[PDB]
Amino acid sequence: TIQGSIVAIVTPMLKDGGVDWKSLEKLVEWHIEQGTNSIVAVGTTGEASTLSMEEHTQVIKEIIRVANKRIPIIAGTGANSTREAIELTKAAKDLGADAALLVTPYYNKPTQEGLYQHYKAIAEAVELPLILYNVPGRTGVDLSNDTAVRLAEIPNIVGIKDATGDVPRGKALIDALNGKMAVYSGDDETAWELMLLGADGNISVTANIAPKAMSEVCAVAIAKDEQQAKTLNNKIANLHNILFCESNPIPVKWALHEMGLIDTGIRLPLTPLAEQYREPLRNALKDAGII
Amino acid sequence: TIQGSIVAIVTPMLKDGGVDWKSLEKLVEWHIEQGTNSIVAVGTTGEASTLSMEEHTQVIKEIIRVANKRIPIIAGTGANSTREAIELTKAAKDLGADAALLVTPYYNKPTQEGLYQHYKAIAEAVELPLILYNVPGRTGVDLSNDTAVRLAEIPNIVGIKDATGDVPRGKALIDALNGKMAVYSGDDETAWELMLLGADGNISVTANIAPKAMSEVCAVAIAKDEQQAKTLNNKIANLHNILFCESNPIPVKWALHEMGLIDTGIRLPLTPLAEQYREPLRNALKDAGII
Ligand SMILES: NC[C@H](O)CC[C@H](N)C(=O)O
Ligand SMILES: NC[C@H](O)CC[C@H](N)C(=O)O
Repeated sequence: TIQGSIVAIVTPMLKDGGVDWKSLEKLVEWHIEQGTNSIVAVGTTGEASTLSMEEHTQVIKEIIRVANKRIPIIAGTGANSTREAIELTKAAKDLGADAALLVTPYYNKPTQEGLYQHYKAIAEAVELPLILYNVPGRTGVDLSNDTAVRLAEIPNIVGIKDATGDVPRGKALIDALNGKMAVYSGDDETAWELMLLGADGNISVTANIAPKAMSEVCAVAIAKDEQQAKTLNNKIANLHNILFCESNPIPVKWALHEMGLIDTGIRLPLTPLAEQYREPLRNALKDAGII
Repeated sequence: TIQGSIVAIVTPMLKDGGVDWKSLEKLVEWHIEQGTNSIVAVGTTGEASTLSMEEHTQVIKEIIRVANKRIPIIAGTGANSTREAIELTKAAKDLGADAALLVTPYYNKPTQEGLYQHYKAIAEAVELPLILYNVPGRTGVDLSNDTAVRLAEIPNIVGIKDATGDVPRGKALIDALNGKMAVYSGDDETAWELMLLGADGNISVTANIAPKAMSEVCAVAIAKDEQQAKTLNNKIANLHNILFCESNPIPVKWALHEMGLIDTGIRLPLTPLAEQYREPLRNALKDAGII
C-alpha cells in the first residue's frame, strides 16, 4: 500500500542540540508540497538514538500534526529490546501513526530465531502495520531472507526496508514473497533498480534534499519504465554517493544547512560534516541544481 | 591499576525475565571465593541492553553491596547517546563503582572525532576512572588505535577493553600507549596471549563458568610466564569457542544454568541457547571438568 518516495526525515536541531520545531514543520510542508509520498518520523536519519522517548513522541506528534492526514506517516520505533520496542510502537499507534519502522535489534546480536520472536511479540502486542528494517552494517546482525519470509506470515508485518544494496538478494526476496509483504529500498544508490525489480518504494535519505526528483524517480521506477528510472536517477546519482561520505545523517544534515533549511544542530556522538567534505558536498549540490 | 581476571558477569533471571537477586549474590560471592579479581556489572554479557535504567542501577547497586569492597566493581555504563552515557556513568559514580566501561556508541556509527568528543565529554562530565571498549563486530564502528592513544591523554580515561581478537594490532596499541592507559582483552580466546604481551588482564566471559581457572591464567600471563599461560589456557581453550556458538551471552547463561547456578532467564531479542548446541556445550564443560 504505502508506495513512492518515503523520505527518512532528519530531526532539525539548534546549535545547542534542541529539536528545531519551526524548521521541522516547514520541512514537512515542503515535502508534501514537493511530492514526497510519505515520511518516517524519527528513523536513523532522524537521530532516533540521540532523542529521548519524549522527543521521539513529540516529533512523531508534530510530523503528524503538520501532515494533517495529507500523506501517511511511518513512525520510527525500533529498539534493541523487545519490551522497549513495544513501548515505542504502542506510543506511535496512540499518536495516530500509519505504520511503524523497526530496525533489527542492534549490538546485542540476536539469533535469527530471536529476530523472529522479537518481531512476532511486537506484532501481537500493538495492532499496527509494521515494517522491518535490515541494515546489518549498522546493527551487527543480518535478518536473513528466509527469516523475512517467515515473518511476512504474520498479521501486522507488512513490509521490510532493505538496506543491503545487494540487489539480486533484494530481488530473491521480492520474488520469494510473491506480494505477501512490501519491500522498500534502504539504499538510495540502488533503489531505482530495486523498485524496477518490483519494490514498493525507497525510504530515502537523498529525498531530504531532492524530494521532487526522488518521488519522480520512484514513480517511474515502480511504474516499470527502465530508461526514465535510469535517466532521472542519473541526475541525482552523485547525491546518493556524497551523502554518505560520513555516517548518515552527518552530511545530509549539512546538505540541508547549505540549502538554508536547517541550523547546524546534531547530537553527540554525531558531529557536523567534517570541513574536508564541505566544498565537495557544496558542488555536488550545485551540479544537481539544488542551490 | 585493576588487573587480572575481570568477569563480565551475567545478570541471572527467573523464567519470567526479572532479575534473580538471590542467585546474583551467590555468583558474586562465588567469584570472589574462586579468585575473580574484579566484576563488570551490566555489560554486554550482563544484558545491559534489556535492563531499564532502574534495573541497570539496581544491579550495580547489588553487586557493589555483596562484594563488600573485597574487590573492585566496574560498572557497565555504556550508551550510544553521549548525554545518556553521561547519566549512566554519573549514577555509577554515585553508586560507588570503581571505574566504568563504555562500549563505543553502537549503531549510530560516529566518526573517530565523534568518538573522541563523545568520550571526552563523559570524562569531563563525570569524575570517574573510565575504560573504553571497542568491539566493531557489534557496534558497526572501530575505535582506531590512534583514537585510543589520543584519548589516553584525557586524565580519567584509564584503559581500553580490546575485543578485536587482533593480537598484532593489540600489541601495537599496548606499545604506542607506553603505559598511558591499561589494556584489557575483550577476547578470551587470545587473552592469555595479549596478557603475555603487556595487557593488564581479561574482561572475560569464560570467567563466568571457570573463574578460578581464568584467575590462574591471568596471573601467570601477567607474570609473563609464557609456557604456564599456554599450558593453563589449554585446559579451557576450547571453552573459549563454545561460549560463542551463539551470540554472547546466550551460550554462557546456559552453561551457568547447566552448572545449576542460575535459572533460564534471558530477555528478548535474545533467547535460550538453541537445543542443537546444548549437549555439545555440556560435554565441553564436562571435558573441562566444570560439571
Ligand atoms: N529514547 C529513544 C530511544 O532510546 C532511541 C533508540 C536508540 N537506538 C537507543 O536505543 O538509544
Ligand atoms: N539502560 C537502558 C538502555 O536502554 C540500554 C540499551 C542500550 N542500547 C545498551 O546497549 O546498553
